[PDB]
Amino acid sequence: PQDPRNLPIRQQMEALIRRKQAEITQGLESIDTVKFHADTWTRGNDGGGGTSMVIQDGTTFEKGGVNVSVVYGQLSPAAVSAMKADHKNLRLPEDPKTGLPVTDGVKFFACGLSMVIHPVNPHAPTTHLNYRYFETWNQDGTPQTWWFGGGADLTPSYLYEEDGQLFHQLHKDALDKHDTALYPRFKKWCDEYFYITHRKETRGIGGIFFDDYDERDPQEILKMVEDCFDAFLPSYLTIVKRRKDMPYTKEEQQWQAIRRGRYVEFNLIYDRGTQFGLRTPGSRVESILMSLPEHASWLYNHHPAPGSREAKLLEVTTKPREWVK
Amino acid sequence: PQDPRNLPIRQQMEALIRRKQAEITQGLESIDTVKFHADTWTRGNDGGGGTSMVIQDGTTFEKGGVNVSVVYGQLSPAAVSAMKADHKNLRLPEDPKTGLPVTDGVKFFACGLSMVIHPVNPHAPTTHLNYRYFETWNQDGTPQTWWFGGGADLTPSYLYEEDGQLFHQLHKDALDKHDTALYPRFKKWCDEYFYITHRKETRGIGGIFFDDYDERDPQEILKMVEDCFDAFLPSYLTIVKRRKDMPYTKEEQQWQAIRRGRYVEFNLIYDRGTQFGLRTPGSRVESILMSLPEHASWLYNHHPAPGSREAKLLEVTTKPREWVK
Repeated sequence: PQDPRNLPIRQQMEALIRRKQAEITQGLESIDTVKFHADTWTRGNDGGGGTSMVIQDGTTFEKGGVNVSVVYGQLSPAAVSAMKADHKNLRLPEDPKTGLPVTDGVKFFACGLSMVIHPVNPHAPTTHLNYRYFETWNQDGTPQTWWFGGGADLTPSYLYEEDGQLFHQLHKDALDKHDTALYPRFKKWCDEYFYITHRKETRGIGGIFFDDYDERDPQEILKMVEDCFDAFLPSYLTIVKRRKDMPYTKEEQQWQAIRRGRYVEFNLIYDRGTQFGLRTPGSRVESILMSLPEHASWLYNHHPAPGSREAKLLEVTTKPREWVK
Repeated sequence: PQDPRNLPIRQQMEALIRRKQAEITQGLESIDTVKFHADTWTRGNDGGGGTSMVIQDGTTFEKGGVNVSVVYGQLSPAAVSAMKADHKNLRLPEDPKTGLPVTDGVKFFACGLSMVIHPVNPHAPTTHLNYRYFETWNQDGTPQTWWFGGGADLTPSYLYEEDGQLFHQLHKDALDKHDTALYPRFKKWCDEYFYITHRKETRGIGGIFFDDYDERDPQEILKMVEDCFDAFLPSYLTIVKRRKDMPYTKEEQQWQAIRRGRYVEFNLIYDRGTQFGLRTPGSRVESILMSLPEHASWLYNHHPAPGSREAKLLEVTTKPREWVK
């Protein structure tokens, strides 16, 4: 096989996320002493499958996954209906006297990579990344509606200003190759999505985040997604390499653990992907909860000292600041 | 002071839970070496406020709280309709035509004690207790709609049949003094309420649970609540005394942590009183989340070995059993 671009967007996206899963896990393994372990599943011809890749109890990474998922399926105008509050262009209304509720169940294809990495060392940050694509099918399997979602974000317990700069800079650089407008909008969006309402703070220092993105020609968005993937390793590996061998106190371990409880609170209360996954009888519960860290802690009425490093993180989570340029 | 039985139910309930908060904390202190600390806040001329007694880093209890909350306020249909699901006599019907809906507001009072205790030792179980009262008001301040809710339940990581039997038995004995139908009914309800749907198991081995209970004269229900309260120290102190000094391993502590992860999943995804609290304005988040343990863990695809003591717990959380004479 030769001549890519010829190929259907759905198949182009699948191949990209499968290559990046391999490239990213290889990158991460290169700075640890343990391997990611693959497990594969199916719902054959019926509706797809995936490949989960998990690292545990490393010298560098305590727990992480890099999962790829592919879904061929049916979508009721009942459930279709609900996912319009978030997605413009989607169709089948059940109308005030028109619409087109062809009942039935419109076909859909979805695929994505979702990754969460949690280091051992308090000074080395948690990160998360997702790039995905979705489409409906016109009786003849071609894309009716479609969009991309994704982004990457960084979750320090100890704020290192260089690390936040590098991470946000390289994702800005990636999006600036396609449109200078996106970084500011997607950075903002990411400040907003990861807000833990009841804690009045974000879980970390954000990054970029977007969804329902269909504004340009899908072939162009694919290159955007690729360049965004390639912002990850050069920032994240660099960051981990310089934090992973810093010394840590039991108090710094405690603070990380507190910040890991915040992460859990976000993922179990606010995360849309998660809620949906856990609902849905027969879902892959272990896979959807691989985002949770190996350890977390909750302390009653805990408040860091003014001017402490722990309070310095809080300044930026309660009040989101700019990271570069 | 006058005959307390002559006071409004709201006042008698407030008094009972404030007494029980003191009696229960003193009881738990009697088998630790560390003290609970008290914090008390007020809602001024809105009424009332609350009192949390919390323990951290005891020799017997790693984390625990015994909390009392008294609220006076106005229900806007933001709940009078959104509470109706769980409350069958509630009352401000915005009618298809006739029945008198408000606009306007209904005044209410609510008060309750809520406690969660998490022992250091893997062999000593976590426990939870709550007794509460709610009423809307007539224009003259007398109760219109009212109910009690509560119960108590036990959450072992290592199953000891006799602990289950004593905990269930003393609570059955309490309820039997008032009515022998209530324990089967409330025992079953507890089996159902603490089911972690996505994990296909309950968090522990249950106990008793009720809500919306208004089936008798509230004065007799007050006395039922008191006897139920009184089932707690005689079961739980006896249980903890014979578990707290049991030897334990790292691996037993890991299982405890895994079970505590299940506890968190329940409290943050399924628990109604937690959801309510994180969503209500001027809610004391730290009070609401004090139920979460100091430490929890999540392991990917963890399954105890066939025949292990860990698997024996799972027998009983995946399929409830009976515990009583």
